Amino acid sequence: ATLKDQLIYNLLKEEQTPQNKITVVGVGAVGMACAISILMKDLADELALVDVIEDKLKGEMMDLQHGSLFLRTPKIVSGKDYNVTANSKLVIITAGARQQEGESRLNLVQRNVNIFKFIIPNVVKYSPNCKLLIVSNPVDILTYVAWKISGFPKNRVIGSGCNLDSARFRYLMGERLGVHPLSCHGWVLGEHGDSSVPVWSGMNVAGVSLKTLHPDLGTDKDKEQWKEVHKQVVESAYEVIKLKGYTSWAIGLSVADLAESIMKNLRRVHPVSTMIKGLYGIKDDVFLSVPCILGQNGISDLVKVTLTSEEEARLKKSADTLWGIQKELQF
Amino acid sequence: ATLKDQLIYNLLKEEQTPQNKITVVGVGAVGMACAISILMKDLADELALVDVIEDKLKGEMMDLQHGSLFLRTPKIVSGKDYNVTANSKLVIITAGARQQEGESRLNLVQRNVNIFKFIIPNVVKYSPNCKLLIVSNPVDILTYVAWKISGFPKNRVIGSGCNLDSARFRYLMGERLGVHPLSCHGWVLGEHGDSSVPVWSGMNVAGVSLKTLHPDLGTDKDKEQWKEVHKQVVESAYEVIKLKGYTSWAIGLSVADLAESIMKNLRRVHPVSTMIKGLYGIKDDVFLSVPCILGQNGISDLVKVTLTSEEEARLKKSADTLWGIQKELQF
Amino acid sequence: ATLKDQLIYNLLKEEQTPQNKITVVGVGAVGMACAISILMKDLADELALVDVIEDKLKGEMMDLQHGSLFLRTPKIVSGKDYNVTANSKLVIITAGARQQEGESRLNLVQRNVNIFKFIIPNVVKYSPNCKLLIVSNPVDILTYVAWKISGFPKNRVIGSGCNLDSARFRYLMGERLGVHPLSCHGWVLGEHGDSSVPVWSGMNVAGVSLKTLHPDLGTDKDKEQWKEVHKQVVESAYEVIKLKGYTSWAIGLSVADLAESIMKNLRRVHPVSTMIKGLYGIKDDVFLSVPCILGQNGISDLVKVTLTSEEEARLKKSADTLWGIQKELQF
Amino acid sequence: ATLKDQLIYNLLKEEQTPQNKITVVGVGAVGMACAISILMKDLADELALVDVIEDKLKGEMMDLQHGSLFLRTPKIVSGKDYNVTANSKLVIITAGARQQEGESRLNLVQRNVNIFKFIIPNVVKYSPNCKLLIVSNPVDILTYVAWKISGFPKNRVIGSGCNLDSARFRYLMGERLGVHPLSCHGWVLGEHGDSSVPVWSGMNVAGVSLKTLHPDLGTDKDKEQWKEVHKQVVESAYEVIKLKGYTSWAIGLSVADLAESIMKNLRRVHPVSTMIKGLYGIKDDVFLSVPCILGQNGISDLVKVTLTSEEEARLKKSADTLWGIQKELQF
Ligand SMILES: NC(=O)C1=CN([C@@H]2O[C@H](COP(=O)(O)OP(=O)(O)OC[C@H]3O[C@@H](n4cnc5c(N)ncnc54)[C@H](O)[C@@H]3O)[C@@H](O)[C@H]2O)C=CC1
Ligand SMILES: NC(=O)C1=CN([C@@H]2O[C@H](COP(=O)(O)OP(=O)(O)OC[C@H]3O[C@@H](n4cnc5c(N)ncnc54)[C@H](O)[C@@H]3O)[C@@H](O)[C@H]2O)C=CC1
Ligand SMILES: NC(=O)C1=CN([C@@H]2O[C@H](COP(=O)(O)OP(=O)(O)OC[C@H]3O[C@@H](n4cnc5c(N)ncnc54)[C@H](O)[C@@H]3O)[C@@H](O)[C@H]2O)C=CC1
Ligand SMILES: NC(=O)C1=CN([C@@H]2O[C@H](COP(=O)(O)OP(=O)(O)OC[C@H]3O[C@@H](n4cnc5c(N)ncnc54)[C@H](O)[C@@H]3O)[C@@H](O)[C@H]2O)C=CC1
Ligand SMILES: O=C1C[C@H](c2ccccc2)CC(=O)[C@@H]1Sc1ccccc1[N+](=O)[O-]
Ligand SMILES: O=C1C[C@H](c2ccccc2)CC(=O)[C@@H]1Sc1ccccc1[N+](=O)[O-]
Ligand SMILES: O=C1C[C@H](c2ccccc2)CC(=O)[C@H]1Sc1ccccc1[N+](=O)[O-]
Repeated sequence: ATLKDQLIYNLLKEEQTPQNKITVVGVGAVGMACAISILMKDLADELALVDVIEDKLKGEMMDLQHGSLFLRTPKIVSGKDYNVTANSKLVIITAGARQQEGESRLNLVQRNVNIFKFIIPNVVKYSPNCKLLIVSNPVDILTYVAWKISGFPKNRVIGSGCNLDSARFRYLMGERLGVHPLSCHGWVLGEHGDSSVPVWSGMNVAGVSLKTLHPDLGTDKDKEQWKEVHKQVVESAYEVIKLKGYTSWAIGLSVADLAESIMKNLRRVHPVSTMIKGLYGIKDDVFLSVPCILGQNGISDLVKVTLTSEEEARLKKSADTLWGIQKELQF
Repeated sequence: ATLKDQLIYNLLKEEQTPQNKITVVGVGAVGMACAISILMKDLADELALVDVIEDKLKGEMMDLQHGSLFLRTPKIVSGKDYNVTANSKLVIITAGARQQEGESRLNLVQRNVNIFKFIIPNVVKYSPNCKLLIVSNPVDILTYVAWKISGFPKNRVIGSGCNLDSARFRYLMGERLGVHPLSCHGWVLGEHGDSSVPVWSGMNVAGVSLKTLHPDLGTDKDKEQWKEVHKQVVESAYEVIKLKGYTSWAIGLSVADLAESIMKNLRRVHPVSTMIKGLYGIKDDVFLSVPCILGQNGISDLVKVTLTSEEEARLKKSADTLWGIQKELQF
Repeated sequence: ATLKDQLIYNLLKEEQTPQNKITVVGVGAVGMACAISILMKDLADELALVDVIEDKLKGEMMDLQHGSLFLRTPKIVSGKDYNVTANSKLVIITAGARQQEGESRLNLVQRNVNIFKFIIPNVVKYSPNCKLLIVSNPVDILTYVAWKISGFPKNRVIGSGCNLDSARFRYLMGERLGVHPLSCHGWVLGEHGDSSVPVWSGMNVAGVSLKTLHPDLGTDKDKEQWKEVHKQVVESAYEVIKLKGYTSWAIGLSVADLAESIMKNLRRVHPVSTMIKGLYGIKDDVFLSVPCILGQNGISDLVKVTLTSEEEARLKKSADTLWGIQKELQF
Repeated sequence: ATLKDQLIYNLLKEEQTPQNKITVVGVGAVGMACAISILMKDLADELALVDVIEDKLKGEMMDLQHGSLFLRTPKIVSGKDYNVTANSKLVIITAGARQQEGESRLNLVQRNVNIFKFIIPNVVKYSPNCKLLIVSNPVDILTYVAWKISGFPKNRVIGSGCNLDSARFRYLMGERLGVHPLSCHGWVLGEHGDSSVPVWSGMNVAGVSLKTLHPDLGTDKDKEQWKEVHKQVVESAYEVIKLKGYTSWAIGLSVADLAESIMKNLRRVHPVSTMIKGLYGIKDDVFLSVPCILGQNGISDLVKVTLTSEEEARLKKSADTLWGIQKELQF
């Protein structure tokens, strides 16, 4: 007798299990930039949002839902409880705590571990077979933490790692050459952020190695100072923090790009953080960025990049420092 | 020579104008949501941002730029100076002061009018032939204002109006019926916000009028209280503001939708605010939302919705109220 | 070591059951138009092609594969053997002969029924839980045939039906009003092709019913002869056959649109052909087009369009003719 | 007052010109593949079709028009007369004779040059400012011809060239390495034909040079015979032609990729047919493919690829062969 029943005849009310569901944990600026970019790329048939701040969480959910007319993602849900995350193919973690003035790395990392001790087991409960994509900083250590806590095989725990660093690098490279960043190739690997390593040998347009054309490239004897492109990648990040307080759009776009490869099983190669034990003479359980093949199983393969001695030593130093912190952590 | 000259043999120097340039004025949450949505829909070959807060502006510009690898908009610029906006096809105004503790509505309006007194002349100067899309509140008044100051013909001055209202209506309608909002048709017209008017006669799925099936629809005696759907539209806005402090994603997406029709000359029909003088017995210079055809020269046509007497009287009261404020405004 | 093994370290080998797979059966002009449209809308992670002409099938597969760089569908396969179709979510049948000179109605149908007796079991064997979307003509009858042979519930057997008829109608309607077809709403229902029914009561822009503004809409004495729009839909089809020999692009696009709603569980409403027994005084097992909600489980719901006496009689007359052929078929 | 006048109020008439008009000359298999690819990528606000066969032309136009509901290109036009092509930003030429099974593209010169003597002046007459994108075979030679006839500066005369050959190369390379072609980098330059040159020295994944890992790469001594990958690229057209009579989908996608860079001023790098005078000691006005930066002024820059001695010798052989043909041509 109702209006819905006058208007619509139902053939059946079966099942309803999402096929391409994504969860974002943490609805700060980063989380929401991930959400919007993922929504506008039509990657998911369901999106779930989780946070501990319940008002903010509900408000962000509602705001996205109100744009449903202009999207092709028919179900957006949110909640403090992880039942809303059930059956996710991909779970993206941006949650964590902010470092404070004077706080040690060890103490900041330990705080995030304690946070992950609540997040990860509940993610796993409701999506045992998902891929985990860790964005929270320090991303290389927290990828390790998520791997450790989740018990997932290595291929399904991915750190955003040097994906943002490389995108920034390619942007700057584009600007200098007057070429779209898509056609400017170059890889920043190792530890995300301050200690990242630009691999000068790979820097190229149309297969033409910039290093080969200009052997001083990357060295201090370069009159054109191409090393500065990498230094401006790092300066860029501090500047964006200083100017707007946080970074959101670029990270969100980059994470959506990782999600596309994973959700559509593309097997594209991205610079992301993976268990690096057994490479570059690293013998500890540490995660660092190398180019990885990303698809439906997460990281199925990785590329073995030939590094100069200086590049190797820089990754190996990063690995030593990360393990130094990691081995003092309490799970 | 330089590495660049070793790599690249140039045929042509003399650069052209961007051909599909958009400017967003005001990089608050609304402006930046508009921006990301426009970038991800590939509507512009250049995007300009303007604000008066210089640090924020630069920071937002850089953050977007850093995502360039994942976009197809080759030039993103910003500045306080409107020379960065030159030759825009479309300028979206989201700049606004927010109402302060104890401030009256009239005084709030007047402060936004003062902001437009500076913005509009600057926009006109550098893009004399653009379309103006006004989002800033109160949107119906501020669209009138923008029209009056710019001296543009009414086809090139468009207020976001009831676009968001209608999008929200259709999301709720879709949730009630279990149908994607794209296939749920309903129009909210008139004054944006609290005083907006749901046109129950046009509410339909698949051309099957809900009012024809359920004559009580939209009345107090409606046994199923479908009038609450519009109540919830208005409640939603207050709740989102209560929960997260502002709205961004939905308005950003709805503005990109308008921008698409305009930039791609689609001639789709949208509920936006336009000069209504001479319709529904309204005789004052006021802007209210009706379904308009949007394209290359802005609003080329409007659809003449058959309204009930009650419906007309509601638009007329909105018009009287808006005109009443407008004649006390200092230009 | 192979170059591959020197370049790439493998973490695990594969290989998940297909997750978002579509099959197209019949790689003639319609089949291949569907394929390219599906490929360009990023709806599948694997596309399989089947035909009985083996070289042609291989050539079409390779031509698509050669475009792989510009696509986001990582696996394209084909073969005469239906093992290439395993674990498809959606199987689109565009296989068949065409209406011959001299040959009646019942004989052409029977030649396609014979084709279907081989195709359908093979499809069902390798994708027992797929949705079937039938395009082959006469489409309403062959959808029935697919349903009977497959043994699938009715929600999982969909005929393209009046999806194309309705697109053409809205294209013509938009040409008349100077408005994009997306904003020009109108439903062509019933039997696909010559005997389809334009539902004048639903024809509207922005929920303004044209029948209400112009009560002569669709009648003989209409001074503007709007019945010609529908007559032109039918004439258009005959004209394209006369001019070009076949139709491909419009049907290709229409099908991709249906696939989009199904693959993404959108629950949009489309005019497609479904088992209509129990409606409009119809008491035989026939498929006719009504507006259906399309999603991951095919047709979950249909909209109950109010039809005038004449409209209703035209549907019943189609149903009789359709059943009169169907009772005579040999399975 | 007609129904239209009752429904729609006009603010202003006067027709505007399109902003992003594209023309396709020849509505054969290639032309129409180009069309559908361009339409589905939203590159144009007007598409114009031209051919000498008037019935096929109109039929193909109509078929495209009938899919308008599913597109975002509001106007599609066709005609024998080049007045339909006026104001084109980009004009794509796909008209003329194609290869029979086993036939060389170089056997098409007399036929297709004589066709170009009528087509090109007509195109230039109505769109004197357009970019020309030549697809008709033999493409490198006809790009030279189009340049000589048109009197355009060479930046605005672009041959589709080896974009497709490189796309096929990267697909094949992708299959061998288990990586998406987008992440497999490798260039095939020179003639779009038998004399094309694979640039082994530039092939890489994630900037890791395959030649450094595998010094015999591409040589006769190669144990994995990677030269066979190039051989397959050379033979591709013949193989597909033998199987399905012609090739269409891959070139359609290739052409749309090129059109995107041009129309959206991306400045991406693509191997396209252009004048290579001044590189590798070539003095002749020969057109063949090298990587070019493509944008709104067409080819703005050439990338100077560093070729090995053997690579460069092969490219010069290609240039000699093509120039022997080009230089005998009479205008
Ligand atoms: N990998 C990379 O390249 C980049 C990483 N980041 C990192 O991303 C993280 C997030 O960035 P922002 O959004 O700007 O910080 P934020 O502090 O604004 O957002 C964090 C959110 O996580 C939530 N949260 C905290 N504990 C939670 C819990 N136990 N369960 C669920 N949610 C919880 C907070 O309530 C908050 O909403 C930071 O760690 C940041 O450093 C940022 C940029 C780039
Ligand atoms: N039409 C609609 O449906 C909706 C309209 N709105 C309106 O959008 C406007 C903006 O929203 P928010 O981003 O949340 O406000 P906001 O206060 O966070 O941001 C406004 C920005 O405008 C800038 N601005 C102020 N004066 C300026 C000037 N003279 N030149 C350039 N920039 C200037 C501010 O500096 C600030 O960055 C408000 O008026 C709001 O009411 C919001 C939601 C929906
Ligand atoms: N529902 C609609 O609105 C429309 C339906 N159609 C129909 O689509 C069908 C096909 O159209 P065209 O591509 O133009 O026909 P076509 O004759 O060019 O191609 C048909 C293909 O089916 C193949 N085929 C035949 N037997 C087969 C089998 N046992 N297994 C697999 N494949 C087999 C043929 O080899 C051929 O490649 C026709 O029935 C046509 O009437 C066409 C336009 C619109
Ligand atoms: N550059 C590349 O990678 C590729 C180039 N091709 C070439 O594309 C060309 C066309 O191939 P198809 O479309 O398969 O051939 P098609 O035979 O299917 O169609 C060619 C069209 O050209 C038209 N035409 C002939 N003379 C004309 C004139 N004077 N003005 C306007 N139109 C005219 C014909 O009427 C016909 O419709 C051939 O030269 C072919 O070799 C084909 C594949 C790839
Ligand atoms: O932008 C960011 C904001 C924030 C930050 C931390 C430390 C210093 C500065 C900024 C968190 C991040 O990890 C990035 S990303 C980053 C951070 C430092 C250096 C380089 C990068 N990067 O991605 O290129
Ligand atoms: O959501 C909004 C945030 C903000 C607001 C103002 C007043 C009250 C509540 C909220 C500004 C706006 O104009 C909208 S949009 C809006 C606002 C009020 C009522 C209805 C709508 N709407 O679009 O449906
Ligand atoms: O375009 C078509 C080509 C072909 C055809 C059959 C019968 C007569 C004419 C043409 C097959 C089809 O099913 C249509 S679709 C069609 C066919 C006839 C009338 C109306 C339509 N239609 O979809 O609007």
